[PDB]
Amino acid sequence: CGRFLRRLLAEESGRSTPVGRLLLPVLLGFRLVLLAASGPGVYGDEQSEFVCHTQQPGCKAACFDAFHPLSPLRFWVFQVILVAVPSALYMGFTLYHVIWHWELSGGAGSLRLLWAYVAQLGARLVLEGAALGLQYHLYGFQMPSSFACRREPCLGSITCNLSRPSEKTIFLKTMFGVSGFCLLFTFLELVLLGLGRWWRT
Amino acid sequence: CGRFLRRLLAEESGRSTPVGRLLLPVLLGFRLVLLAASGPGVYGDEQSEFVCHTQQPGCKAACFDAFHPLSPLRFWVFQVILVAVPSALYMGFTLYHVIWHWELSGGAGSLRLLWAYVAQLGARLVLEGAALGLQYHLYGFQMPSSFACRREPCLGSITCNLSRPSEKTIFLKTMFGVSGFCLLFTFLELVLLGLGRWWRT
Amino acid sequence: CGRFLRRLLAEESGRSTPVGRLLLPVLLGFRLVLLAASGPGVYGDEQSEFVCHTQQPGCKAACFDAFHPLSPLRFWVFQVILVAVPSALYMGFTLYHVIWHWELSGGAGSLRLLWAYVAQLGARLVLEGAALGLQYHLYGFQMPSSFACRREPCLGSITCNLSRPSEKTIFLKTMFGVSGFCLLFTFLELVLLGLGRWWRT
Amino acid sequence: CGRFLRRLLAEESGRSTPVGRLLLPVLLGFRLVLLAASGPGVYGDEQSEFVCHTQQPGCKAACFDAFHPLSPLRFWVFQVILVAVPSALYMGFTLYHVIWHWELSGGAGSLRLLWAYVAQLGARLVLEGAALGLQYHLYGFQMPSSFACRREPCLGSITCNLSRPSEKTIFLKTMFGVSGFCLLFTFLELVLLGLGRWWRT
Amino acid sequence: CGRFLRRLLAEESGRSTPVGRLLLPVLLGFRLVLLAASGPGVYGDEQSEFVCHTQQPGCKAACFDAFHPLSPLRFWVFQVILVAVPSALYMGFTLYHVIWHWELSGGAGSLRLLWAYVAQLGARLVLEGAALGLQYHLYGFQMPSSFACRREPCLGSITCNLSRPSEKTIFLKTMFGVSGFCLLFTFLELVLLGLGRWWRT
Amino acid sequence: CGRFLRRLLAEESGRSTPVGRLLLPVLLGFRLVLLAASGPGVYGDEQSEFVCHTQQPGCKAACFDAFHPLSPLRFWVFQVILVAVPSALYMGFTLYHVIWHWELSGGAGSLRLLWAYVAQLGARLVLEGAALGLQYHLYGFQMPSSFACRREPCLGSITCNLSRPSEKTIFLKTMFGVSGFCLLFTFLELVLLGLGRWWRT
Ligand SMILES: CCCCCCCCCCC(CCCCCCCCCC)(CO[C@H]1O[C@@H](CO)[C@H](O[C@@H]2O[C@@H](CO)[C@H](O)[C@@H](O)[C@@H]2O)[C@@H](O)[C@@H]1O)CO[C@H]1O[C@@H](CO)[C@H](O[C@@H]2O[C@@H](CO)[C@H](O)[C@@H](O)[C@@H]2O)[C@@H](O)[C@H]1O
Ligand SMILES: CCCCCCCCCCC(CCCCCCCCCC)(CO[C@H]1O[C@@H](CO)[C@H](O[C@@H]2O[C@@H](CO)[C@H](O)[C@@H](O)[C@@H]2O)[C@@H](O)[C@@H]1O)CO[C@H]1O[C@@H](CO)[C@H](O[C@@H]2O[C@@H](CO)[C@H](O)[C@@H](O)[C@@H]2O)[C@@H](O)[C@H]1O
Ligand SMILES: CCCCCCCCCCC(CCCCCCCCCC)(CO[C@H]1O[C@@H](CO)[C@H](O[C@@H]2O[C@@H](CO)[C@H](O)[C@@H](O)[C@@H]2O)[C@@H](O)[C@@H]1O)CO[C@H]1O[C@@H](CO)[C@H](O[C@@H]2O[C@@H](CO)[C@H](O)[C@@H](O)[C@@H]2O)[C@@H](O)[C@H]1O
Ligand SMILES: CCCCCCCCCCC(CCCCCCCCCC)(CO[C@H]1O[C@@H](CO)[C@H](O[C@@H]2O[C@@H](CO)[C@H](O)[C@@H](O)[C@@H]2O)[C@@H](O)[C@@H]1O)CO[C@H]1O[C@@H](CO)[C@H](O[C@@H]2O[C@@H](CO)[C@H](O)[C@@H](O)[C@@H]2O)[C@@H](O)[C@H]1O
Ligand SMILES: CCCCCCCCCCC(CCCCCCCCCC)(CO[C@H]1O[C@@H](CO)[C@H](O[C@@H]2O[C@@H](CO)[C@H](O)[C@@H](O)[C@@H]2O)[C@@H](O)[C@@H]1O)CO[C@H]1O[C@@H](CO)[C@H](O[C@@H]2O[C@@H](CO)[C@H](O)[C@@H](O)[C@@H]2O)[C@@H](O)[C@H]1O
Ligand SMILES: CCCCCCCCCCC(CCCCCCCCCC)(CO[C@H]1O[C@@H](CO)[C@H](O[C@@H]2O[C@@H](CO)[C@H](O)[C@@H](O)[C@@H]2O)[C@@H](O)[C@@H]1O)CO[C@H]1O[C@@H](CO)[C@H](O[C@@H]2O[C@@H](CO)[C@H](O)[C@@H](O)[C@@H]2O)[C@@H](O)[C@H]1O
Repeated sequence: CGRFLRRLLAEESGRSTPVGRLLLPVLLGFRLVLLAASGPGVYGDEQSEFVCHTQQPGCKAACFDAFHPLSPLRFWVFQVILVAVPSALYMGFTLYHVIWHWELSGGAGSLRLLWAYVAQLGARLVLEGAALGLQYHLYGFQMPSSFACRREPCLGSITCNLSRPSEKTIFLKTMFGVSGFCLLFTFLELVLLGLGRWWRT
Repeated sequence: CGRFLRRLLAEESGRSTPVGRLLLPVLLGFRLVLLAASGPGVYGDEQSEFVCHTQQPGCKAACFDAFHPLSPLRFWVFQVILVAVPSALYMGFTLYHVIWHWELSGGAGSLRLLWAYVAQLGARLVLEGAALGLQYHLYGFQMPSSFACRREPCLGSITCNLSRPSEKTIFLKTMFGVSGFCLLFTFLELVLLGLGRWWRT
Repeated sequence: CGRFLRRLLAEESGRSTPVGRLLLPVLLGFRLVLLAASGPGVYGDEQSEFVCHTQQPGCKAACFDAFHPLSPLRFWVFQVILVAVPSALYMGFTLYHVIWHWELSGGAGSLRLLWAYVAQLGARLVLEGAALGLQYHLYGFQMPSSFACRREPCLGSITCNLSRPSEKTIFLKTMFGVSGFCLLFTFLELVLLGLGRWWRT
Repeated sequence: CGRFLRRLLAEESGRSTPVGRLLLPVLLGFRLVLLAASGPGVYGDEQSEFVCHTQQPGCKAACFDAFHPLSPLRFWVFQVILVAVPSALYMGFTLYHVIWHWELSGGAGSLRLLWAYVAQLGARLVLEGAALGLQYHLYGFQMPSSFACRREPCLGSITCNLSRPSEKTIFLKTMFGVSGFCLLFTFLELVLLGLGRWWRT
Repeated sequence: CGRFLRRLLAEESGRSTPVGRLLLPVLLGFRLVLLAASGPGVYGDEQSEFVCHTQQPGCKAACFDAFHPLSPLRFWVFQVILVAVPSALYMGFTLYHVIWHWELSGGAGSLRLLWAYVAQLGARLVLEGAALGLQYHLYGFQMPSSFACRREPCLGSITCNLSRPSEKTIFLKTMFGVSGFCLLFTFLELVLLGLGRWWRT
Repeated sequence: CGRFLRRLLAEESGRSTPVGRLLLPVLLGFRLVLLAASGPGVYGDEQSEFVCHTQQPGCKAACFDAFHPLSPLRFWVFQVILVAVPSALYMGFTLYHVIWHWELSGGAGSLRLLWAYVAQLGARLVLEGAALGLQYHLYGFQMPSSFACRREPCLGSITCNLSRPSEKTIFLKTMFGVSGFCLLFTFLELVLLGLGRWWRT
């Protein structure tokens, strides 16, 4: 499997720039290691870190579900696997293309791989942009220290306190930045292919 | 093992379309990673998240068993391994077929693999459809916030409250959708082989 | 290791039918994945799910040991490793047979492997049948919701309640069925070899 | 690494019988899988399963240390790694012997490996026999349900109760039996080499 | 993949000294194993090891967030992955360079790899120096045993006590030293390449 | 990678005796497996196994930090990775030496590897001896059952009790012995190379 892999890497990346050949794979692996290693330590115990000052039955569960209908740990897991779906389809389409041309040749084919590369960058551009909008819409840029809750079966208005709001705010902003750079260099690799000339006409 | 694997991939998928060659393997791996990474965080602590307002001995255990006789985590594990049984039989039948034709040839054989491919898609079509029916029948499309229980040895009617009903509802619908697309593209790969012509006559 | 493995697979299974070549390995792997993935979630916390209504010292430990002298998780682990012992001896006997005939040949030998295949199916037939009898004898087909205990140092008769009896009953029956099919297809692979002709005379 | 491994297996086991070539490696792997999979579930929580009926400070810790100065989980881990030390020295001595005879030959050497095989079986025979004696001496064949303790700083004599004495007794006897068969087949493989003729004269 | 890897190692390190070829990879792996094996045992339970003498609601969470807005475990994880980003870009740039010169040759190229090696050492020099400054700025060289907190909603001034301040002080200084040696030998490998001659003119 | 590894093993160990070729690698792996498998079970819960008879705030944390400023689990992890640093530098220096002599030769070089082997044994001799001195200095040969503590903010003198002092004493002595044999056979492998002749003159 020495000559095989030396012919797949030169075919999968014979029409890309260094931005899409080196810098994007390293940026996407950075986001994956950071989430797996450090994520559960910050956001793993949100439920026990949510203290409400009351004794009615069912008032804490009603207020925590209004504050966080979805945890950030679940959102970020769905984001990394969605963005990997276009990349996995292009790697498989390239694998089977190399096999059906070793037998005979151990134009119409070389132009077939270029249209597939432009298609997965356009999809990743749409999925990354939509994820950032939901992230700002659901959570924002800061996690508060208190929360007021007027919800049934709570009688009146109660006060609820959170733990570690400074460490959660720092991890939230760090993710927004890594995803922003992934979006920027994906849009840049299209321009260098000639999106500008296609844009005008 | 370079020339061997280059002859098994071209034989196992020399009579399939891109729907069954690229899109289905990526859809089935998506469902497996999502379950392993995110599943236990949502549904792992159902039993401690089920609070009933009483003190009789044995009334909580009676009401939780009426509400959830089977957890969704157990249902989804059985679903992914069943659907993988037809795929594992077809990969082994193809392996031994390549070995018994290398010795001599390093019709009746090529037509033997086509009838085996149609057979595992028909089985997966029946198993996916039956699983969705049980899923809607057992759980539905929403997890409630309260539950009324009139069961022995509880005296009267008691009220029991749940935690995180919004995050559980979102994960339930997300699975129903991924399985629906797996069912759709399995039915589609039969049509493109000629199920329509076989259907009429 | 390409030509080597292509000569071991054709020798280990040159005298077996598809029942013993494809269907049995897939059935035994199914039982192993199901136990590892789902087993601990059902039967992992039996001891804390066993509530007795008393305060004497040592009455709970006396009644739980009378009810479950052995957990199902321990029984099923011993069952899968025992059944794998005859399979591991036959794979090693075949490995060393291929090596001592590559040097010279790169009758008395081909007939040596056939008597070893019949011997491990007979052993697995005896071990699977004995395990099912103990399983029905120890546990049965249903896990109850209550249990009466008259044992020292308990004064009188006490009542003890269990949790999740419906999910434990479903997992118990599912295992009995998978093992039953493993027993059936092991007995069937002997008939197709000629057990009937050997039986009569 | 195809021809290399086909020459090491034929050299490491060209002067052994099937008892030492197939049956002993399978017996030693059986004991290792059983310990790792099932061991912690039985003996992992001994300390919390040891209830003494008192309130003095330090009386429970004094009585548990008199009852179990060493857990069975620690004893069995030391036993499996000690017995593996002679096996690892013989595999390395054989590896370097094959390399220093490929260059030239790609009597005094063949007789060098026979004296090393007899030496590791004699060591394993002494280590297995000593371990069984300590096992019977420390623990016995049964784990009791009660324990009387007259030790300082306990005032008088107190009673302490154990949990799950029936499951611990079954696992203890199962290990004694597997180790007994390992001892038997190690002594048998020496006889078949000619220990009887060496014994007399 | 024998001749391939024998040509990549000689190309990636044909213009480096033993300081950058042996000593730096071993120093960076030392810091990674130490963090993974020993880190969580020291700093994993800071929150439960922070006891404040009060009963007001929300005073403990306010004082722990002022004392530790970021844990050392999170800081050190970000430090090791950042420093690995320049190393991963240089390994990929070297891989694709070897492939595009095997076809033709199975000056302008040899000089292309030298400017890339100087660039990743300069980046690692800036990232290591900035991390040490933040480490001294956030934590210092010692973890105290007490902490005074005048913060809302605490009434007055309260006293809070810490656990294991001696083991945390020892692990903190040990990390500062390993990172200091990584900084020293990175600056030294530039001098031996000729930074002094470039510095003056 | 068959001929490559057959030339590295014969070069890395063409000037060593069986003591440094077989017996030392097996002794160092023994110490690593024993620590990983059995270590956390003995010394993992020291903090909860340290009971002091008082109610003042902060007196338990002050006395446990005086008794154990560093756990044995942390000491032994640092000891095994330090001793592995000289071994990792010598394996890398040998790898690059084999590559720069395959091209030409597929005296000054053979004598270069001998001075590197003597250098890593001298370093390991100094690191093993210093570790044993700290081990006896910090912990000793026995773990007590009680401990008297006169430290602020404790009023007077209090008594604190430990759990499992017999199992901790046995594991401590077992490690001291394995490290002693590693020190002995490292000093012995220098003598057999000719340290005696170098010592006198
Ligand atoms: C590109 C631009 C985007 C444009 C907007 C797009 C809008 C998208 C909708 C956003 C969405 C999450 C869904 C997306 C997650 C997908 C991720 C999938 C990953 C899976 C791996 C968040 O909910 C919205 O609702 C707002 C409140 O109304 C929230 O505002 C905050 O509110 C303040 C409270 O005071 C806060 O104090 C403040 O912080 C904000 O003001 C926001 O979170 C958001 O706007 C919708 O959630 C909805 O889900 C359902 C259950 O499915 C919820 O439960 C249902 O109703 C419950 C009774 O209510 C029952 O109990 C439950 O039984 C029932 O089921 C709903 O209730 C609702 O929550
Ligand atoms: C190369 C030379 C460096 C030159 C200096 C550079 C300055 C860098 C800033 C350092 C920085 C950490 C950020 C860096 C971490 C990046 C790592 C990323 C890794 C991610 C994987 C530490 O905070 C600074 O602030 C000082 C206090 O003011 C602290 O001093 C100590 O204080 C004494 C208390 O009495 C101690 O007793 C004593 O020990 C020290 O005196 C120091 O920690 C430091 O100086 C800034 O933190 C800031 O973050 C934000 C939330 O983002 C915090 O929360 C916000 O405000 C809260 C109300 O306040 C709200 O509640 C919260 O809702 C809101 O959000 C802020 O509050 C603030 O903390
Ligand atoms: C393709 C179309 C499908 C067509 C329908 C097919 C029908 C399939 C039957 C569905 C099935 C699960 C079995 C399938 C799981 C297989 C998965 C295997 C994976 C393994 C890896 C769910 O049970 C049915 O029963 C209904 C209630 O009667 C439930 O309705 C809900 O009820 C409302 C309550 O008020 C809820 O409020 C509301 O939410 C619903 O109204 C539904 O869950 C369902 O209809 C049958 O369960 C049965 O199992 C047995 C124990 O085996 C149970 O325990 C036995 O009886 C106990 C005393 O009772 C004893 O204590 C126990 O000792 C004894 O043993 C039974 O009791 C029964 O539960
Ligand atoms: C092919 C056809 C099979 C033909 C039958 C073959 C008979 C096989 C014997 C079955 C066997 C398990 C052993 C097999 C497990 C091997 C698996 C190895 C895997 C290891 C990886 C189950 O015990 C039998 O005994 C019966 C009770 O007498 C049980 O009936 C139930 O009882 C009702 C109670 O009221 C239930 O309510 C109801 O549910 C049933 O009526 C059944 O479980 C069974 O019949 C024997 O167990 C025995 O083990 C010993 C300790 O070794 C036990 O402890 C000893 O005595 C204690 C004082 O007693 C002391 O405290 C203890 O200190 C001492 O040591 C014994 O006590 C005894 O239990
Ligand atoms: C080759 C021959 C060796 C020759 C001797 C060499 C001497 C080496 C010094 C040994 C050393 C460990 C350091 C080595 C570990 C490196 C391992 C690195 C691995 C990392 C992966 C043990 O401390 C010494 O001190 C003695 C006490 O003074 C101890 O004796 C025992 O005491 C009896 C009590 O009554 C016992 O009852 C009895 O059992 C013994 O009598 C012994 O442990 C030892 O002698 C020094 O520890 C020092 O560390 C610092 C924090 O860094 C400690 O904290 C500082 O002060 C605190 C207020 O005090 C503050 O609270 C804290 O905030 C502050 O920071 C110090 O306090 C001090 O402890
Ligand atoms: C081939 C034939 C064998 C021939 C016999 C050879 C004899 C071998 C000695 C056996 C040995 C274990 C050591 C072997 C483990 C090596 C495994 C290594 C694996 C490591 C990976 C078990 O101890 C012996 O002592 C007996 C009691 O005296 C025990 O009997 C039982 O007692 C009844 C009580 O009433 C029971 O009710 C009943 O069940 C039995 O009657 C038996 O366990 C045994 O005979 C010796 O243990 C000794 O260790 C030391 C600490 O090192 C212990 O602690 C020391 O003293 C404490 C004050 O005492 C202090 O508190 C402590 O601070 C101090 O340190 C000692 O106390 C002592 O225990």
